[PDB]
Amino acid sequence: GIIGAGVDPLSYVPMVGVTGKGFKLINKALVVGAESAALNVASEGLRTSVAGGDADYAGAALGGFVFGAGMSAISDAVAAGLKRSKPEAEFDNEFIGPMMRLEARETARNANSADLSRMNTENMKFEGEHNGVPYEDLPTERGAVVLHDGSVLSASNPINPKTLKEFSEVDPFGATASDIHERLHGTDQRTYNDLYKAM
Amino acid sequence: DYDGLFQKAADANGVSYDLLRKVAWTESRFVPTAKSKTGPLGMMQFTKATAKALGLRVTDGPDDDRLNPELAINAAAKQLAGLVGKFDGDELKAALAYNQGEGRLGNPQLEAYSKGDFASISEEGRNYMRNLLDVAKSPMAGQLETAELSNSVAGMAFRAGRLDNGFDVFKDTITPTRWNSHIWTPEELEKIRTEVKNPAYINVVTGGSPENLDDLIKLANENFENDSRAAEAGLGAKLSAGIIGAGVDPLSYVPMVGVTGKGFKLINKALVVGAESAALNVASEGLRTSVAGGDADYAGAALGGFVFGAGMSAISDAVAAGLKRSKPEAEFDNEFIGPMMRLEARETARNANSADLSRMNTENMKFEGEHNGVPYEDLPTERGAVVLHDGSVLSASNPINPKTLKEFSEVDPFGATASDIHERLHGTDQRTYNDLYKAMSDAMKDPEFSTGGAKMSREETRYTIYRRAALAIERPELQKALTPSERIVMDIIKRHFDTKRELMENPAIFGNTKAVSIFPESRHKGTYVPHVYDRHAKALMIQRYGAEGLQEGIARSWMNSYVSRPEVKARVDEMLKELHGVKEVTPEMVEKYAMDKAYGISHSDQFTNNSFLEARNLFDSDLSITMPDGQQFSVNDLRDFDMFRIMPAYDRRVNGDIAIMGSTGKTTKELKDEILALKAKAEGDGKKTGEVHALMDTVKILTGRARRNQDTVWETSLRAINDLGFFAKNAYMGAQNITEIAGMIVTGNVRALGHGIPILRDTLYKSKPVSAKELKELHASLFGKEVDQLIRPKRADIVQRLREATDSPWTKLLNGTTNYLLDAARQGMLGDVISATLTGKTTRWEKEGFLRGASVTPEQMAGIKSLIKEHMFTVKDKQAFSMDPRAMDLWRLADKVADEAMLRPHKVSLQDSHAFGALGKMVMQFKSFTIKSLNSKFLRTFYDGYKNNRAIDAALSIITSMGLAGGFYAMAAHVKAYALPKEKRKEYLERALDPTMIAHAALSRSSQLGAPLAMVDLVGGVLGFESSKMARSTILPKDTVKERDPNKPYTLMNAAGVVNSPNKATEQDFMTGLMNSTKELVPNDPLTQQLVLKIYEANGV
Amino acid sequence: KDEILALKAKAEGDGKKTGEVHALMDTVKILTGRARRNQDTVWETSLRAINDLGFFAKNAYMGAQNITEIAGMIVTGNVRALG
Repeated sequence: GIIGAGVDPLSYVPMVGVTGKGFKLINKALVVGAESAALNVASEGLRTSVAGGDADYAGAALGGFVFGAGMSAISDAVAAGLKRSKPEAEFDNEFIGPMMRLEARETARNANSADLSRMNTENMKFEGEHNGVPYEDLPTERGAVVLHDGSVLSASNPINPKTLKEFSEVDPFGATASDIHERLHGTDQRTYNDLYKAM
Repeated sequence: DYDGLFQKAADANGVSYDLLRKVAWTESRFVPTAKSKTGPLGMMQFTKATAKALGLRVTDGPDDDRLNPELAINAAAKQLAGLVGKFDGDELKAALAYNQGEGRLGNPQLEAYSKGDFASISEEGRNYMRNLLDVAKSPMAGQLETAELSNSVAGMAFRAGRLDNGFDVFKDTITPTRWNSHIWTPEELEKIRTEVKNPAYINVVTGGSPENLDDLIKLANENFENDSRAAEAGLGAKLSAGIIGAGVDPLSYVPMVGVTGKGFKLINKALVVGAESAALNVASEGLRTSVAGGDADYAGAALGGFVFGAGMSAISDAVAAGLKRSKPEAEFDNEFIGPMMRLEARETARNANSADLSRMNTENMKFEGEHNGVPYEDLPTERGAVVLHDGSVLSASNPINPKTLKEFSEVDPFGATASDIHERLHGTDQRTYNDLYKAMSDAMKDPEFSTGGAKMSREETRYTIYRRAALAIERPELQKALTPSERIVMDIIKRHFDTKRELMENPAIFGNTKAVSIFPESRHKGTYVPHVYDRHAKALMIQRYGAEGLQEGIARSWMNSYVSRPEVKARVDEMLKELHGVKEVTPEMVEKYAMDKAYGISHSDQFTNNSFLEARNLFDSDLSITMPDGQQFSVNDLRDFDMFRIMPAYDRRVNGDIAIMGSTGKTTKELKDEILALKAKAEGDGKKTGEVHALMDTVKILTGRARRNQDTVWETSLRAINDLGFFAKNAYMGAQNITEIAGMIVTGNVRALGHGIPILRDTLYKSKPVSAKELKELHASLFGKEVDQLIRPKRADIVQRLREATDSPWTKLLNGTTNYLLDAARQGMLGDVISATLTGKTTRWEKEGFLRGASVTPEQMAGIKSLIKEHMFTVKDKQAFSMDPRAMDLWRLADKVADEAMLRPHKVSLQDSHAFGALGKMVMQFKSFTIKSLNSKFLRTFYDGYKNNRAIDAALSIITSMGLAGGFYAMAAHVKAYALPKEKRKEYLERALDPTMIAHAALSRSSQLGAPLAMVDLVGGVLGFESSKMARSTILPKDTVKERDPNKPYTLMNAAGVVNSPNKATEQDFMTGLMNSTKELVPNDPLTQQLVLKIYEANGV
Repeated sequence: KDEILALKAKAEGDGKKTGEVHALMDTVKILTGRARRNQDTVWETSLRAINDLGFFAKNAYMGAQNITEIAGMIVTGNVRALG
């Protein structure tokens, strides 16, 4: 319960010691059907090939969750800081949406089911469509897109294809040669990743 | 159409299987295409849900009009699995949400349901929801609702139970837990290998206990500490003294998880008579063995033999009283008290160094005997048995007692010489096979393969160890990254092949000094691992771009290495200059050479007298070239591995060629010509020319054609133990106890699986006379097992990959029994497909919605290929029958049907018990017995407590192995009987269907997969060469055939050590051979024994 | 070079299917690695990457959404504050 609990944390200890470590957010509640096992031999957990892949992620999350809940609390605080002038304008404001739909996704990742962060469903999947994926705009918080699942992508994200279009929009026998290029660009990316880890 | 698709779509991403069938029936009434009043045109009837649903899951969709036969079923199955997930384990609400829409009008109803079945729900809603009052299992399902008109108790029960009609043996019995069913992440293996002392305890989960592996390590270490502190003392002490005599049952005992061995030596106090502490010689001692673990493998076996034997005794006393309620007495002997007591006394004599009180005595006489040397005598007592000259008595239904061995071989379905070379080689190669088997049994048990949830298992878990041990040998960089407890198998393989190489380059390390380098290409310096290309991998490559495709692929794949290395570029040109051409070698020369030497693998199936060393084409086959369709194509994919049909099928050819070389010279040309030119010269009328045919036989045996003989392991072990009793009086008792436990386990399995399983109880194991029309079914059942062994792809990573390339009844858990049942039901389905199509017709299969991997045209073909080759039906068995590009479609049809219908419903039922086939019902009832046992009180309470899906695997694997063993022998027995004179001479039929022979037939038969190495390769002493002495002696005066005869017959390892080794055996050699070859039928982990026990006793006797 | 050009300077100015030869000259440039300073963005690749990842791997699907969502939230917080 990082949000649902949920704290601020705006007045918290400097939090020096923590790194990771034992942070898996199985929010009690927000878990619905808890199929313990697996859907395939894929799934599993973060399907990664570096050691530390389950701790880099964890670190990011503690740092993402704390920061997101804090942005939510501080936007609630500045809301009241503006209520003293006028009682209400619209004030939405804020990231409660993205942070809650991220906490639910994390719980579904750690608890192996119950994707309760899925908007649903209809329609239709027009207009799209930057690359293959068709999206749909939800009349709600600015942006955003909804997928075919549809796992919703908050606006101001690097993925949501509406924003990607908007940015690419107005702003400042033996064979072959191409097979060689793809083999090489697929192995050299891997060795770049292995070099980045060691660096 | 049809439920085969549902079986495969509902085992993915969900789900209660019967839900999909019910939804399909209700929404479509089984019509492939569709149209509706409200708009939806499909089986699951979705038009609004076309784009979103197809996109949202594993497979995406294209248009409206193209609602696919599979892509739609899987998409709807995923939607329903989400609806089951998105709410709760309450499938009825999921069904209501699908039918009435999620979120439209419907959404109030879905919420309304959450308050009781109600009336907020409507005409189609509540009625359709009620239609699915079968499986399962919502509270509202009991809450929806709400003789015939009688009170009287009966009445109340009748009107309340309300039959459910659904059961998944996988949600109510074995539930896949988190830790089990987790393939291990490639990094987590590194943590398990370093921070776990023994990986066997990663399975046991009493908790708990996530997350995560950083907790499972802390648990599987603390449990291993808690084990070796106390489990050992308690179990050993309690059973060590007085296991029978004490004596317990143990029928009501703790699941017995912790115990392994350890401190179990059964010195029964009492039954020890004269206790001479020391020794009779420098032999005796204790088990005279040459493997470490030899004193613990035995111990394990014994705890597992003693517990199981005492348990069979107690359960036969219990079923005795269970039959006393009908009649007070018939004879009821019944039971194994005899064998188990005479085994306990032998164990006590072994551990206490004297007092063989398990010795019958004595007289007489030692007639009749006598299968091999040993004379026995029949005791009028319990059925059988023999008594020896000691006489240590051998219980009937043992693999040793020579009366039974005869009964089974009876009616049922200066420098010298060449022969000395053969015996030296067969005596050292058996030793290196044993040393390889030890390391393989030690490696196939590392965490990757076993601790975690099952992955490749188990015929593949040895194939993917031999693949690594071969690919590390041939290219040595890949080596460097191999697990240590596994590098010791690569070391032994490399040393064995290197010794054969070092001995073939100069096979003059023997009597003669001629005979030069049998080997194909000396100077090509590497451990040559035999390149033996496969039949089925070549079939898959000749199915697409058939002839010139592969003929160019295996050429350019070698041409890659020819330019990718600076030293093979030299060692190819050094060969090419010598054959044809002056120093400068044109790149056309190497191209023609590679093309013509790949053609040998392209067209003629030479690789699956002359030999197969010859395929040692000088190029290195590691790099893959790209085919015009995209798939990268190497040659190691054409190659083979698994050291099972490779190592012992290469060693015999090499040992034949080496021995014929050490005689005088080359095998083909020289030997053949000379032996024939004595035939065609002297002569048809010659009375002593059959004696020349005698020497031609020496040649065949030595060379290794061997006339498919090596009749049995056990007829060798009989004389082995008879002679072992002379010198080593302690290993004598050890080898009797191990074989006695071996025989007792199988004779228990025959009784239990005969009472419990229906097809076996009233017909197959039934005495006589004949099943009237089941002859037409027994013929097809046996022809199925013939055709499978004739066609199946003789590999391991080509069968499961081909099976899953299309994507107990579930191979994710208890994979051991599922493998046997798959490779069993497939022969039944295949023989049914052949017999039906044959002459006469029954096309259940031709019209199938299980039409995957078989289109209309391939299915129709599988029909004409079957019709052209057999008639009402052991017919062909032809070389062209196997080298048929369309024949692999038959194998694939059969296996896919056997894994779609016969072996992947989560419940046994009445599907085919008034239908095909003879073996189909046998395997269906075996799966039924598996589920029935897996629901017992003992076994269910053991799983819930400890999980450990590997222990019940190793329990239900032996049961099904010995069961199919008995079945395939009983089925052939009736056919042979019906071929015995039809004048009823079924007394003969009786002489061969009885638990004293079935227990033996279920030993020297019935693979028994997957085992590192083989049963035969580990024991065998090929003896004579009697007719060889006949020829030598009788042609002494005669001409020159003599001049040939003194050549062949008499009257770790470096190449120098093979010659020095003795040419017969060592007592430790046969001891380790017997102690190893029995681990595949008498296990080590002593808890799977007592699991098998409670499985048997729950079933009956 | 020679060969691609000698198709250009031989066939030819008026040739309607010679822009298709200019098409292959582009293949050459891309393969060789001049690449026309393109690789527009990391993210337009990761979009389809995650879209297809959602099909097979339903756990890494959620992982890759969470990491990118935190990435976007941090920067959209930085814009507001530093504005």
